[PDB]
Amino acid sequence: PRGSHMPEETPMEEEEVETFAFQAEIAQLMSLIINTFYSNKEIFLRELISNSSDALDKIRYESLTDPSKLDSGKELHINLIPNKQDRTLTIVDTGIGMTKADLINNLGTIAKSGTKAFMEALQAGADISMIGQFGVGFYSAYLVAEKVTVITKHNDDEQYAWESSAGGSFTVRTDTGEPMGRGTKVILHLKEDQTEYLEERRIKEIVKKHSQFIGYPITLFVEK
Ligand SMILES: Nc1ncnc2c1ncn2[C@@H]1O[C@H](COP(=O)(O)CP(=O)(O)OP(=O)(O)O)[C@@H](O)[C@H]1O
Ligand SMILES: [Mg+2]
Repeated sequence: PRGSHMPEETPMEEEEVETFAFQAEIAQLMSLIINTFYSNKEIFLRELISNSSDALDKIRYESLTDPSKLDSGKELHINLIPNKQDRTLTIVDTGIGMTKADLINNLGTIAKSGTKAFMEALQAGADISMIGQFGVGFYSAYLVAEKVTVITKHNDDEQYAWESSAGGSFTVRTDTGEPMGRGTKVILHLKEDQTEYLEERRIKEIVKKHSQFIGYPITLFVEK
């Protein structure tokens, strides 16, 4: 016989993980990117927004051939979410997303034919901006980020998280966070001295400077 139970008186989820070694020259690039000073680091955002733009082109075309592909969401766009509390900058798109095998192949495991050429150009003093011509622009994220997590959902697979703090390895895991529906979320965990990339004025400045010709709307979400 009880009139009142207190809160302290009232199941284990199981996530599968896989750990991968970066391709040798990818790992060398990452070290070079992380451990060398570059001015002009702001170009990281151009590279990530170009990737979103490419993934949005892909879904726009796939869906011409099959309206069914936009069942996972019709709106084609990019959102930028700085968070000063946890020091993350999140780039979200509703492009094609990546399958599990896409993450494993495209972000780290397969050799890229421009990496050796990029590393020589950089050691000769090329601006890191040149990274966009060498097919390795994703890694520019590590100019400003100590860790990068990629959350992604493709129509043909489940939701996956890829994550890396560099140092030769990344992980891919099944993700049961907030469901995405379709697209990719790049979550940059900013290095302590790179917090300017959480300011609304700086974000507007660099989109205006470098991402003026993007054929999808970009919205900035600013916490009050
Ligand atoms: N937002 C995103 N959505 C979907 N896939 C993405 C993505 N960001 C990155 N990727 C995947 O990661 C791959 C590698 O990206 P990058 O390092 O920028 C070279 P790229 O953009 O493919 O080269 P390119 O500029 O020569 O065309 C892309 O090709 C894509 O498969
Ligand atoms: Mg790219």
